[PDB]
Amino acid sequence: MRMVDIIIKKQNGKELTTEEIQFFVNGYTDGSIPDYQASALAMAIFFRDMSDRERADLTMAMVNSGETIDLSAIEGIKVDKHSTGGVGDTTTLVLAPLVAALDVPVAKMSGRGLGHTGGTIDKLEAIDGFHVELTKREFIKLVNRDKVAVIGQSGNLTPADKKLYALRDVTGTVNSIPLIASSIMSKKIAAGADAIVLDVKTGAGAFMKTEEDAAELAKAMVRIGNNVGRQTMAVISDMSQPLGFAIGNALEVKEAIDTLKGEGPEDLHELVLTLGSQMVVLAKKADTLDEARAKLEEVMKNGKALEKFKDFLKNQGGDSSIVDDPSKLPQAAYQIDVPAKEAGVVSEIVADEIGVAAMLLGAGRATKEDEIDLAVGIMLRKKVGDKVEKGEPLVTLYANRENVDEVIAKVYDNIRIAAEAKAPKLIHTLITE
Amino acid sequence: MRMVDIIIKKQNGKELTTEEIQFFVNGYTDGSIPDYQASALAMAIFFRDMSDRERADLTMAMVNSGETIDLSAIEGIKVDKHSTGGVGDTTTLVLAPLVAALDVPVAKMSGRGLGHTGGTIDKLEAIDGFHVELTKREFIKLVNRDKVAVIGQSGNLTPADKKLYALRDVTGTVNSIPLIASSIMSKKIAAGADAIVLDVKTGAGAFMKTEEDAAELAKAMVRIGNNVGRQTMAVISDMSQPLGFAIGNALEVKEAIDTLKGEGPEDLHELVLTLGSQMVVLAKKADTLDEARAKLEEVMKNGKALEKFKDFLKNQGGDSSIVDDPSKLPQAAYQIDVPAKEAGVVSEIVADEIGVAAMLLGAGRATKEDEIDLAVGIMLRKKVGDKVEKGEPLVTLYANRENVDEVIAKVYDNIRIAAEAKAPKLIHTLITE
Ligand code: NA
Repeated sequence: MRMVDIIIKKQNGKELTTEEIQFFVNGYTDGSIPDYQASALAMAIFFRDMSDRERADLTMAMVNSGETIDLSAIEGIKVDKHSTGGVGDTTTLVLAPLVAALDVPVAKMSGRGLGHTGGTIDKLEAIDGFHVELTKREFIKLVNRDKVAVIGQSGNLTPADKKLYALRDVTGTVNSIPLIASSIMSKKIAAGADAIVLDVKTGAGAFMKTEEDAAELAKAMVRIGNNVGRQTMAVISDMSQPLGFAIGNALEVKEAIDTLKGEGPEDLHELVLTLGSQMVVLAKKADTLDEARAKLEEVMKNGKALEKFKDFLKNQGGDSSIVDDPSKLPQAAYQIDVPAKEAGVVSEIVADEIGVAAMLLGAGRATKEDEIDLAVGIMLRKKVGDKVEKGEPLVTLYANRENVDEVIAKVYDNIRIAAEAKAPKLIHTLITE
Repeated sequence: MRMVDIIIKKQNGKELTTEEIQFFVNGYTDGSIPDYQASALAMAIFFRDMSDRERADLTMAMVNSGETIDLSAIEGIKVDKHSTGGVGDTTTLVLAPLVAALDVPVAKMSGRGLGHTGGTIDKLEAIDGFHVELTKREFIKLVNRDKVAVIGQSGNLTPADKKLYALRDVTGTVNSIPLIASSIMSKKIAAGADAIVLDVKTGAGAFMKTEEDAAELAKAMVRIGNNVGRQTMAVISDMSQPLGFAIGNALEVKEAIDTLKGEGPEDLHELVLTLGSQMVVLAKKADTLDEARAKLEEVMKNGKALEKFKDFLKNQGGDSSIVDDPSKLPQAAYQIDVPAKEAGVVSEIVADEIGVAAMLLGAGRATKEDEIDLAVGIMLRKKVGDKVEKGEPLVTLYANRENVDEVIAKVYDNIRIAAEAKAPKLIHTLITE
């Protein structure tokens, strides 16, 4: 009735009103408005775009479509990192302890979910005894005291976004700057964050396939965050190749422990710092990025970041001695190398497919009620740019299974070697203002 | 997925192939493809548009989506006319006998439908005893014998177009040159016509409301016709004001009778000849529009037009004495003049709203559950660009009801008077080749 007019407005490129947008969102949420109108409207948006102002109102409408987490009791400026997927991305594990060591409040809400590897709870619960068996008041007290904690995600956060994305996927309206940017910021504002850091991924193995688009989507999200009082910043990092060497769960925790001691991979280290700096700044604990970086690099060297991880673990029941002795983490039975069939420099490592290969070991959930094996995964022995002689291992598979032929195969199909090869820029672009 | 890829292809301005299009049409018709995909696709069509090849494939996809009538048993080239909706339009009542009298096979398929006045069949009810339904044999016999017959559109001709229209209407994708050009041509090609004449309206009333867009839609529909070998021509006629004086059913039959004697209103007469000329040329009963026109004007003055009308009425049970004696047509109870409040020239007769006013007397159907009163209607006393004194009748309301104050008010509010005015050119342009 009124939807059809809003669609036609949108066709002509007319900037919708706050109430018009809220009518669609709530009408679509409660089942008043059917999906053929929603999809029609989604495509209309795809072509004629939305203003910075329509974005901010759409974003906020989706927040209010379901529950809103109030973290007013938690003290300080709580900054929340969002990443746009990334194979082997260990930043979340490192960042929460690292940033809390500088008295920045980290109120993590995380899950398990489906993917190449497990969620942050899955990965953390490889630390013997660790749990999220705790209330909201327990959660609030721990963040106020030790500046870090993690609970499970709530059920009903932005059910508008859930249904919209699902429609967008099956109508090809996913790739839209206003819809993506709103969809993301909505989940993070509903989750109760004050400020937000974004890790928008780019490269051959990324959702925003080009840096042109990456920087635009990121810029769109900053301006949304600023237009609703949520100071936002953004990194454009590369994901043509997996981040670090560890692709797994126990493997990635081991790698997080290394980076917490200043002993991480070149790439994971750098990204952790860049992202960490943005957070530390967003909670008024430094003036500029370099000072934050210095402070963060100090707490790596201090072992204070590392002790903040142990505190955090023992606060939630995890055996903190496992941080000191990583070999206590669940071990894989078999340890199988994948040797180069060729000499040269490693030119290409198809991130997602290496991710898939690790999933095939048991490391992630292909379906709703699959079970993760925390021990299994892939440790990269070479990165894009390293030399390699025929027979030298590119990769070591970690399995509780003798037969890994399908996995070895997927590794070879997705690691190319050439005469020369230059590793892409990891950190492309930061967006502050 | 398939459909998603088809949608995305179109998003990027790629030409759909023939198989993709059939898959969609067959899929959406049978129920495989859901409504939200269909709506997202049409919205993609709307923006990126299609090519002549795609339009042709879409058209024919829609033709084959249901049953097809095969008039091959009727000898000669069976040309058919389609008008894009016009208030007071009686050209079909005139053309069918007028062109059949020149030995052009009119195998007309018409419907009742909703709107301002009733359809062609509704109008033909006014001659008592006339009926629409007789057999496909009785249809084929009568056209070979007398070159003229009218039956109902029945079953599912273009079931894809039935469903997709409703979708386009309720999703705001009705105004797309590809979609309507196909929608029109499909239903016509499906009805068994060899050649097609299109009366594409323009002006205040009618869906297309500019001479540029009207020609664009026509040139598209002609091209599709020539592409599929169904030789097609078009008339761009004006419809900012109603056609002739008579707006109704019994009233429009009377007006069509006058026109058949060459005693019609100027505009109706001119539109008839232009449309007729085209039909005669497409039927190979003249080499020249000039020649064709002349034959049609001879047959009007002869009586041969009017005798063919009588023949046609007798063939389908109609009391053909009503032609010779108009007062036999169902008369109206009341006959109210609407006096002008102002001296001047009549500048504006808002065609669609006058059609509504006539509807409010009982001459059309707002909803499917209404019944037409055939007696009622509106006789215009002035056309745009006529001098009118204060107190002179602009309009006469033929009613079967005493209180008609809303109808009077609507007439006043949709007929403006000014110092000077000229009506548009009736015949704007023609698409011959
Ligand atoms: Na890693």
